[PDB]
Amino acid sequence: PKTEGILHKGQSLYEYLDARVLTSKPFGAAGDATTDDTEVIAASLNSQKAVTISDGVFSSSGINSNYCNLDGRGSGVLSHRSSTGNYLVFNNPRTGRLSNITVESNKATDTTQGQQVSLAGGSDVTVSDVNFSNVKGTGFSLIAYPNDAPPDGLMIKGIRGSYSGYATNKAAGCVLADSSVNSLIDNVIAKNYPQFGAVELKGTASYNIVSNVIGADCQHVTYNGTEGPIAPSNNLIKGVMANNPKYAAVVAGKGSTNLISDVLVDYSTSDARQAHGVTVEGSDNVINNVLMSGCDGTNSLGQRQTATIARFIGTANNNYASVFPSYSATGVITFESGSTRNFVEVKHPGRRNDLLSSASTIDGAATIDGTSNSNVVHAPALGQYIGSMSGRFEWRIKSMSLPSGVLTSADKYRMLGDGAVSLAVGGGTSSQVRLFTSDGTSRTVSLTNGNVRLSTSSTGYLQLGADAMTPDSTGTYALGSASRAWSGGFTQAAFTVT
Amino acid sequence: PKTEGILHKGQSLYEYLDARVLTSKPFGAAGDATTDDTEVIAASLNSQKAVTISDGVFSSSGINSNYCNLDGRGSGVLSHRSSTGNYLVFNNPRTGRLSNITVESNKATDTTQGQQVSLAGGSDVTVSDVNFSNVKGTGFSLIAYPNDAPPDGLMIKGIRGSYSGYATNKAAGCVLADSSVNSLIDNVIAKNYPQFGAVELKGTASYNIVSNVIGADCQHVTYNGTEGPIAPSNNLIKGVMANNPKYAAVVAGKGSTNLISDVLVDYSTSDARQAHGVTVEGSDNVINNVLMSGCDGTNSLGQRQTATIARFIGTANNNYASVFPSYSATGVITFESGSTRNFVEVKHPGRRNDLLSSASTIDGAATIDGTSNSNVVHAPALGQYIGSMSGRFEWRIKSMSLPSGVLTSADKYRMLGDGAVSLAVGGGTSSQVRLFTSDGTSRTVSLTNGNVRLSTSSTGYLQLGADAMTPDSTGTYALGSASRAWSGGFTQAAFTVT
Amino acid sequence: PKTEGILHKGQSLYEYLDARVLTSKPFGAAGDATTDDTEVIAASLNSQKAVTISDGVFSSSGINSNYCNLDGRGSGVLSHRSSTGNYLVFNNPRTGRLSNITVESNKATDTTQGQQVSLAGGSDVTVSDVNFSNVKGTGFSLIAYPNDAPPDGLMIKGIRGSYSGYATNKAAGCVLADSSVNSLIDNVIAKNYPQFGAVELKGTASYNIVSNVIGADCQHVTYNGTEGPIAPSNNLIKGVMANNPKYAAVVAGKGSTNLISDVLVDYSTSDARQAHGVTVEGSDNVINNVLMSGCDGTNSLGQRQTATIARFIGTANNNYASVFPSYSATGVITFESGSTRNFVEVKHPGRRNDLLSSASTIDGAATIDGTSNSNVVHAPALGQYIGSMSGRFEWRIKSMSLPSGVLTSADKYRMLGDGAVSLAVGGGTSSQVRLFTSDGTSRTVSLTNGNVRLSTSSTGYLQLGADAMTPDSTGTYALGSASRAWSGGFTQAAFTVT
Ligand SMILES: [Br-]
Ligand SMILES: [Br-]
Ligand SMILES: [Br-]
Ligand SMILES: [Br-]
Ligand SMILES: [Br-]
Ligand SMILES: [Br-]
Ligand SMILES: [Br-]
Ligand SMILES: [Br-]
Ligand SMILES: [Br-]
Ligand SMILES: [Br-]
Ligand SMILES: [Br-]
Ligand SMILES: [Br-]
Repeated sequence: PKTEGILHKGQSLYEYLDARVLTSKPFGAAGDATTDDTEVIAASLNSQKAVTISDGVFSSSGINSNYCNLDGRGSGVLSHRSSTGNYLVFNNPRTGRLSNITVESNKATDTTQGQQVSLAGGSDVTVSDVNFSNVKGTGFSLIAYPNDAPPDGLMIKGIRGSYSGYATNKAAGCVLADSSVNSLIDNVIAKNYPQFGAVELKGTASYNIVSNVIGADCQHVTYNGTEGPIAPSNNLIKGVMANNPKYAAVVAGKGSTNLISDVLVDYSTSDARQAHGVTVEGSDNVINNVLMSGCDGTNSLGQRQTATIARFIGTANNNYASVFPSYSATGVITFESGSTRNFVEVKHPGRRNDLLSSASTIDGAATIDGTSNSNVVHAPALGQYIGSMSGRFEWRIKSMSLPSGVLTSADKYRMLGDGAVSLAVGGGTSSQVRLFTSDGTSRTVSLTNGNVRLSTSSTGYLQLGADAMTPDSTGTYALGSASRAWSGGFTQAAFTVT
Repeated sequence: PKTEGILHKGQSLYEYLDARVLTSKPFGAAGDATTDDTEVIAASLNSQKAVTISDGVFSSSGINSNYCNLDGRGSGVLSHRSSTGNYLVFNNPRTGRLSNITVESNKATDTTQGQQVSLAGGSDVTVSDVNFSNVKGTGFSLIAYPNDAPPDGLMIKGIRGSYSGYATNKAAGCVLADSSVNSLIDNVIAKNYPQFGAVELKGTASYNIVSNVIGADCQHVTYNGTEGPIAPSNNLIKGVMANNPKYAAVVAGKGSTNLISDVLVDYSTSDARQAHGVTVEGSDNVINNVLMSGCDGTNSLGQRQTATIARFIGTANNNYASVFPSYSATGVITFESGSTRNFVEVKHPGRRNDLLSSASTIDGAATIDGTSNSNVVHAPALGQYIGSMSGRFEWRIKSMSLPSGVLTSADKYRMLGDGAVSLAVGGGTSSQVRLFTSDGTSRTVSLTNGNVRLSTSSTGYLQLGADAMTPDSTGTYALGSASRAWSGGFTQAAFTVT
Repeated sequence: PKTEGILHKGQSLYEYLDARVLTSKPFGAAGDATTDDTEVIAASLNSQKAVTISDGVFSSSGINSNYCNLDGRGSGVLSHRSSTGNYLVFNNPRTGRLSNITVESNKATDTTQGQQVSLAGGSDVTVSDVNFSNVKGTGFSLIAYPNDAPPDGLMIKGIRGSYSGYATNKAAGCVLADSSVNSLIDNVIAKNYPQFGAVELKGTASYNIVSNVIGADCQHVTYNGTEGPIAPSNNLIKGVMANNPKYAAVVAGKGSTNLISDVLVDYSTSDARQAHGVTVEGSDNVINNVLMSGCDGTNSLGQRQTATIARFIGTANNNYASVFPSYSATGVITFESGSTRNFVEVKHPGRRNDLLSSASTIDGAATIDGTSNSNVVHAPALGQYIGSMSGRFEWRIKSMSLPSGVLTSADKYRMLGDGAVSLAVGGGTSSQVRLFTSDGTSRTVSLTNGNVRLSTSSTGYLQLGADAMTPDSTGTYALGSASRAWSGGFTQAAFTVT
C-alpha cells in the first residue's frame, strides 16, 4: 500500500504527510554532509512556507531566493559545497526569518572572496541565533545592502562568528549593515575577524542601534566605514566588549552625530603595536565611558606598544569623549593637528597625578589654544582643567546682568554674583594671592604672621600692621620720588627723623 | 485503508498521528485569507497545548482565552476579520508565549477603536518576534493592563509595528505597559505612531526596563503617562533611537526616580514645529546622554521650528539631564516658571561659545537664582558654570574644618586648604585681580611692568616700585586728609619738599 | 497492516514517521507528572537530534548528557523527581541550545544542595526563554563552570527564576557564570534569591556582558565573587533594576577594570537594615549612573536603616562612581579607611545643599587628604569640590609652559593664561578678596563705597581714595616705625601737622 491510497480522518494520508505535518528536514534532503542537497533546499527556500532544515549537515552550493523563512532547530548545518563564491543570497525579501541554524563555509584559500549570507535588499527580516563557522577569506558572514532601496527594519540578534586566517587589514568582517536604516543589531560574539571586525556599519547607515557586541582578537570590534561622500551618522552603538583587539575597540568613522556608549577594552595579551580605545574622524559624535586597560608599553611579543585611549583624526571636530586610561603606558589622548572643538573628560586618570607632567600624555597639545577652535581636556579627580573654547572660565551664583564695557578678553577668570561678593582664600597658617608673569616675576598680597604684606620687589614688602605700615627693611624704601611726589599729606605729629 | 486500521509502534496509526504529531496549522483551519477561521482558532487557543498557526493568512474575528501559547513559525498571519473592536484578548494568562507571528488589523476607519493584542492581566508572559501590520485608528498594537492585579514578569521583545493615518495627538501607540512591574520591553521598531509612540509606560508602572527602542516618524518615541494621581516611577529606559519624531524623543512624565539613558534624536527630515529632546514633569529623574541634531531653525517644510533639548515642565524638580545640543537653532533648555533644583550639564555646546550670548539658549533663566530652589546649567567645554544650589562655589584640597564666625553668605567663592595656601594668577605678560560692582566701578591689584599697582581711582594708582611707592602722577595725591590724619611716622631723612 | 509494510514516496512509512516527522514529546514519555520518564528523556537528550519535550509535566530524576539540544515549546515542564542532588547536567557540550521550557525543583528541605541546570564545561551554548520554578536550598538555577576549560561564547537570555525560603547569606543564586569568557547574559528576571542574587560572575570570569537584569526582593542583584586569587575583571554589567534588595544592588567585587553602568535601586518597601547601591573592593572599576531612592532612615518594618549609595571596601582603589542619592537618609558615601584614589561624582545631591554639613554624608572623610592617595568627592550642582589627587586645582585657558622654580606646592589654586590675565570678582554692591587663617584671623582687599580698602587689623583699614590714601580713623595709625623707617620721601607741599 502507498500513502496516496490511504485515508486519515477522511482525507489523503499522502497529503497530510506532505503538506500538513511538521518535519525535521525537507523531503528528499539527505543531510549526510555528502549528498548534494542544493536542488531540494533551493526549492524549499523559494517557497512561501516556513522551512525547517535540522538534524544534519546539508551539503549545498550557492542558492538565490526571494523568500527567507528558515529554521534549523539548533541542529541544522548548511555546509557550503562550493569552494568559491557567495553561498545564500536573499533577494529583496519582504519580511523574513532566518533562525537557530549554523552556516559553514568551505573556501578553497584564505583569500577566497564570498559572503556567507546576503540580504540583497530587504525589509523586516529577522536573523536570530545563527552561528557562522569556518569563516575565511574576504567578505562577510552576514551582509545587508541596498538593492537598490536601503535595508529597513532588520533585527540581527544572537550571532556567533568564528574567523580563521587573520591578517592585518584583510577585507572581512562578521556582520555588515551597508546603508541600513531603523535596524537593530544585538548580542554578537565574533572571534578573530580582521579589518571590519564584529559589526560594521557602512555608507549612509543611520538610525540603527548596535548593542552588546563582543569581539575577541579582532582588528577592530565595531567599525564605521564608507566608500561614498556620506558616512554612518545618527547611530547608537552601546555595550562594546573588546577582548584584546589588534588596533581599536571602536572606529567611529567620518560620519556625524553617533552616540557610542560603554566601551570596555583590554590589551593585556594582545600583539597590538598601536593600541587604541576609540578613534573618530567625523563631527559631533559622543563617545561615552571608554574603559581601557592592559597597556604597559610592551605587547605580547615584546615589541613597543603605544597607547591612545581616544584619537581625533584629521579634521575631526566638535566631538565629546569620556575616558578611563586605566593603564601605565604614557599615551592617553591624540589630537591630530587639524582637529578642533573636541572635549575629552578623563573621568579617572589611572595612576597619573598630572596630565601635563609628560609631554606625551596629550599628543597634539598645541591644538588646545583657548580660541573658539580649541580642543579641551579635563581631569576632575586631579582638579585639572586644560583649555576653554570660550577663552575663559566663568562662574556665577545666579542669572544676572553685567555692567557694559567693564570686563574684557583679559578677564579670563570671572567669579560673579550680586550684592556682596567675596572670594575667600585660606583656612591654614598663611594665605595669599600670587600674581606672576612668564618672565618669572612674582608679587604677593599675603596674610603673613597675621598681617597683610604687599610685595614691593622680589624680596621686599610693605607690612600693614595694626598700628603702623612698615617696610621690610629700614632706611631703604621711599614714599614718593622727585618725579612722582605727593601733593601733600596730613599727620597729627610731624614725622620723626630717625 | 484507513489509519484506524493500521499499526505504528504498538498503537493505531490514527492515534499516533492524532495524539503525537505536530502540524503547521490546526485541523479545520483554512488559512486562505477568506474562509472564517475564528471557530477553529478560538478552540485551539483555549486549549492547554502549544498551538502552531503557520503557513497562511487566517481570517478571524475577536477571540478571548485564559491561555496564551501560540507560535507562527514566521509565516502565520492572524488577519482580523472584523472592521472594529478588539482582536485577541488574553485574560489573566498564568505564564504564556506569543511568538514568531504577524497580527494584521483591518479597521473600517482611521478613527476606529480597537487593541490588536491585549494581555488583560497576566504573569510571566513572553511576547517575542511579533509583527503588527496595517495598524490604524485608536488603541494599541500590544497592551498589557491590570485585570485587576498588575501585569508582572512580562518579556516583550522583538516587536515591529507599522501605523498609518498619523494625526497629531491621536490616541494610539505600539506597545503599552499599563501599571506593570518587573517587566522587560526590548528591541522594538515602531513606525508612524501618534501620541503614545513606540513604548508607553502608564499609571503605577514601576521596576520595568525598556531598552533598544526605535521610533521612526512617531509623535513621541517613549512616553510615560497616567490617568491617575501616580505616574510611572522607578523605571529604567535605555537606548532610544528617535528617527525624526514630530514632538519629542522621550516624555519622562510626572513620575519620579526614573533613569533614562542614551537617547539619540534627529529632526533633519521632520515637520515638527516644536522639536524636543526629553521633557520631564516629575521629580528626581535622571536623563543621561541626550544627543540631538537636525534643528537649524526651520522644519522639513521650510516652516519655523523651535528646539528644546530638555524641557522642565511645570513643577518639575530635582531632575538631572546631560545633553548634547548638536544643532544651530537657538533654543536649548527650558525651565518653566515653577521648576526647581534641576541640574543640566551641557556636555558639548555644539557651535556655541557662550550659553548666555543668546537670551534664547536658556528659557526661564530667572529660575537660576542661587537659592536652594535654583536651577543650574554647566557647560564644561566653555568653562562656564551658571548657578549653584548652595549659593556658592567652594574648593578644598582635603577634608578640613573652618574657623567659626569668619565666612558668611558673602563668601560665594572659597578656595580652601591647610598650611600655606596660595592662589596663583598669571603666567603671561600682566596679571591682576579686578574688583568691580554693578555700577561699573572697577579697581585692580595688578602686576604691571614688573611692579604691583593698586588702583586709587578709575585711572589712578599707587605703584609699589622696588625702591619707592609712587603715585601715577606728580603733585596730585595725598597721604592722609584733614579729617583722617596719621598719628605720626618715622623716616631716616626728612621728606623732601619739591 | 504495519507502517513498515507501507510506502510513502518510495520509502518505508515506518522510517519516515520515526525519523522525519516531529512530535510533541519523545515516544515512551508519559508527561503526566507521575510516571517516571527519566529513562526515555535521558535517551533523547543523549541523542544528537533536536529534542522536543512539550505539552506536559515530565517527572524525571538526575540526567547527564554530552549533548544539549532541547526545546519545550513553552508548554513542557521538566519536574525533578528526586528530592536531592543535581538535576540536568550537560557535560562539555560543543554548541547547544536549551529553550522555551520550564525546569522545576522538588527539594526535600530549605538547605538541600543541588543545581537545576549545569553546563559542566561548554562552548557556544545558548540557553533562552527558560523559566526556573520552585527553586530552593543551596545551589543555582543555571550554572556554567570549567570542566576543565573556561566556558566560552555562552548566550544566556530570557531567564526567569523564583526562589523560595529566602534567608540572609544563604548560598544560592539564579544564574552563575564561573570563570566564563566571551559570554552574554541578557534579560533576566529573578525573584527572592539570597546571597548570589540574579546573576553572579565568579573566579576568572572576564570579557562577559551582563545586561537587563531585574532582581526583586533579592539579597544582591548582581554579584562578583571568587574562591581563588583572581576575581571577575574586564566585564561589562549594564542595566540593573534592583527592586527592593536586602543589602545591595551590585556587588562589584575584588576584581578590576569592570564597567558597571545604569543601576536603578529602590528600598521603599525593603526590610534591609543596611541599604547599599554599589559596593566595590577591587581596583580601576567604573560605576556609572547609580540612582538610589527609598531610604528615609527606617526600613519597611520601622527599624533603623543606614544608606550608602557607594561603598569602597578595604583597599578598594582607583575606582570611579557617579551617583544620585535621591533619598533623605544621611549616609551617602563610605570610604573604608584603607581605600585610596576613588573619585565620586554626586551628580544630583537630592535635597542636600551641602555634602559637609552632616558628618554622616561622607563616612571616611579623613581619606580625602589631598595626597596622591586621596579619595575625592564632587557635587557640581552645589558647586562643591572636595579633595584633589594632585594636591591642587589648576586651570589654563590654553596649553602653555611655566617658568620653573616659581610655583610651589603652596600654590594650591592656579589660574593661568598668556598675555593679560585678569581674575574678575564681583558684579554686585561690594567685592573683595578675604585672606584668612585657621585661628580665625581675616584680612580683606575690598572695593567698598567705590574705593579700595586694605585691612590693617580686624577693624582698621587704609582707604585708597581718588585724592588721598587715608586711615580709617584719625590720629591713630603711623607710617613707619622706629626700627623700620622710610629712606625719605617727596612731596610738593610739606605735610600738614594737625
Ligand atoms: Br572610512
Ligand atoms: Br605610549
Ligand atoms: Br597596565
Ligand atoms: Br603623573
Ligand atoms: Br549672588
Ligand atoms: Br511497529
Ligand atoms: Br500624563
Ligand atoms: Br543644525
Ligand atoms: Br591642603
Ligand atoms: Br592683566
Ligand atoms: Br569574593
Ligand atoms: Br590665554
